[PDB]
Amino acid sequence: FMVSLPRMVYPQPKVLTPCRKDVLVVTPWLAPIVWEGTFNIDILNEQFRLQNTTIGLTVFAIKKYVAFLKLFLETAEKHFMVGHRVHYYVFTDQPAAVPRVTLGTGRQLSVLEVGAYSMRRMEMISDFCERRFLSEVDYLVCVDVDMEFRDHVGVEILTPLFGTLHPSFYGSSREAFTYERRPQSQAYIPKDEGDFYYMGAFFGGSVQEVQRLTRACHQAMMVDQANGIEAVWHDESHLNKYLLRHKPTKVLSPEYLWDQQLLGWPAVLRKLRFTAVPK
Amino acid sequence: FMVSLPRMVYPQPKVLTPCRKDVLVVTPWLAPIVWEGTFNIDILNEQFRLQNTTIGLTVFAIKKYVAFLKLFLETAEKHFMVGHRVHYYVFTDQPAAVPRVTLGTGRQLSVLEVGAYSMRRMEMISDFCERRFLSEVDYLVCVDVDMEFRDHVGVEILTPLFGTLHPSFYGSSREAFTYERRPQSQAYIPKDEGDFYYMGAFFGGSVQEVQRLTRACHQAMMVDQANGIEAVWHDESHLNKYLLRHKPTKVLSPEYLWDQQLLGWPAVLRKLRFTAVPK
Ligand SMILES: O=c1ccn([C@@H]2O[C@H](COP(=O)(O)OP(=O)(O)O[C@H]3O[C@H](CO)[C@@H](O)[C@H](O)[C@H]3O)[C@@H](O)[C@H]2O)c(=O)[nH]1
Ligand SMILES: O=c1ccn([C@@H]2O[C@H](COP(=O)(O)OP(=O)(O)O[C@H]3O[C@H](CO)[C@@H](O)[C@H](O)[C@H]3O)[C@@H](O)[C@H]2O)c(=O)[nH]1
Ligand SMILES: [Mn+2]
Ligand SMILES: [Mn+2]
Repeated sequence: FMVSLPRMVYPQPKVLTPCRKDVLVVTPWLAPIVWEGTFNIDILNEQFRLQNTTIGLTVFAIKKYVAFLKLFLETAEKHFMVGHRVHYYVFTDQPAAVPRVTLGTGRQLSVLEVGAYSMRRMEMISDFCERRFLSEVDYLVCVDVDMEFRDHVGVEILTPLFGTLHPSFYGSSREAFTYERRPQSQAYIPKDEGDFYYMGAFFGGSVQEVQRLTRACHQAMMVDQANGIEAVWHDESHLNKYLLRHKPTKVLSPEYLWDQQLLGWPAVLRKLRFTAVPK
Repeated sequence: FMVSLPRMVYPQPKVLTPCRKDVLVVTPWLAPIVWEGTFNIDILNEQFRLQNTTIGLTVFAIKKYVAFLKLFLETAEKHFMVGHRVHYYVFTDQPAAVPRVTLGTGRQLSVLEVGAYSMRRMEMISDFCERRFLSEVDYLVCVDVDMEFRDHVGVEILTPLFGTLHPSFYGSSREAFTYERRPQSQAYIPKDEGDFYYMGAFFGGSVQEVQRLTRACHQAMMVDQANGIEAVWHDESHLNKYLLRHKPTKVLSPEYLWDQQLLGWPAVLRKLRFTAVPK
């Protein structure tokens, strides 16, 4: 049950004025594509706070990648779901190397140890952590660690299932997408199929939908392994196959996954929110 | 659980090409605004058929308005949810005056008799028919009868909660909206609030959300009656108050509720789907 919003004063949306004329802001299956200027964060914050929403964030820091945690977490504290309940789940082979990061109120961090080792992340999120997540959070956000938050990443992303447009391919035609092209792989997508090329570095949704996605990808990856084939971009290839056949209910623009060193700051990006760190 | 979509061949959505540049296609709370050119109906039909979706349509034909049923129903057969399961619920004081309309396969019609008499419709939909609808349909669409379908009205509208932009006010600023302006009414909206002016003639959603809306509006109307006040536009005033405080998850453009005699055929309308009949 959703309680009433309070009175709010904000600019009237005008039907004969688009928010953005330079970009596609809705997919052909009526999922919003999230760009700056398409959302009033005050309305969304109200909606999600009234439901006491808890967001889980998963991040893996195995071997040398523990070095990325300090900046990742400190910048998440500045920019990720501020004002909402957040539970970080840090998966690592070196619990002692997790930096002690000071958290805002209503935010917690759990260190989950994994064995020293694509397959792990999908497997961990689905198989081992299924019951944990269902009991503890409403939404799960699953990201790469070699990243930093530079600007707002908030409840505008939340939805049953989302993927993020890969920053190198948002202007590409589908035949150029680096999907798995061998019919022998479960991740196979022919050249006349595909909506978008989604990056494996940032996906999420409700706990139920994320567990469905990660279970399906893990099962498909096991089939490929049994058949002696490894998809060209590993987990990302399977994620793309899944999101082709199970359309996401929001799509995040490349504001949410950018590499400024590689790609600069094009006119179409009003904000660079979550960005690659040198590695 | 949602099964996989089959392989489909359709045009690739292009991120740097908007579907429509002349209109707002998403609200500030990230609800799609449904216009022609924003949706691929083949994808949506697949999604909804894979769930074996059943759509209920409610229509009231009391006193002289039974005359509108023949055209309403015959044109619904041509244009409304064709290929999907449909259950019409015709509420009338004259069951014998309901025309015998030939239905396509997978479509049924129930005649519900009501006593000879705003309050009735919200009351009937919520109070009397609650259990019926929950058992029989997935979505409810609630419309006026003095109307005809001229073009496709399909599963693109389906969502937990929708309203429809009133055709006379989609270009108006909020201070001009004919909301109830007396603070003594439950339907009161001050001049600095409001997103859109929604028409009472076409709303819907999941059965649960429609029952919530109609219950809330009926309760608010009873409060007003007890206080000796009748909102300026009756049920429509209350519907507007509800949708201000409970944001719809889709908004239908005025393609879905048009009066051509009054308003012609402006450039912004590529299709006139559901239109007023002279009365
Ligand atoms: O030794 C390692 C290697 C990887 N990781 C984790 O795995 C993530 C992915 O590896 P990374 O080296 O960041 O791969 P990238 O080349 O930056 O990213 C590509 O490969 C990833 C893994 O397949 C996908 O998530 C991305 O979408 C795709 O762009 C890292 O961020 C870490 O969270 C570790 O923890 N330790
Ligand atoms: O004697 C009547 C009068 C009304 N109705 C039903 O009620 C509906 C609404 O009445 P109508 O005469 O169509 O009102 P309109 O002036 O066309 O519509 C305005 O009033 C309606 C009722 O308040 C709202 O649904 C609309 O949004 C608003 O534009 C009709 O279509 C019928 O379904 C009857 O069945 N018999
Ligand atoms: Mn990375
Ligand atoms: Mn009418």
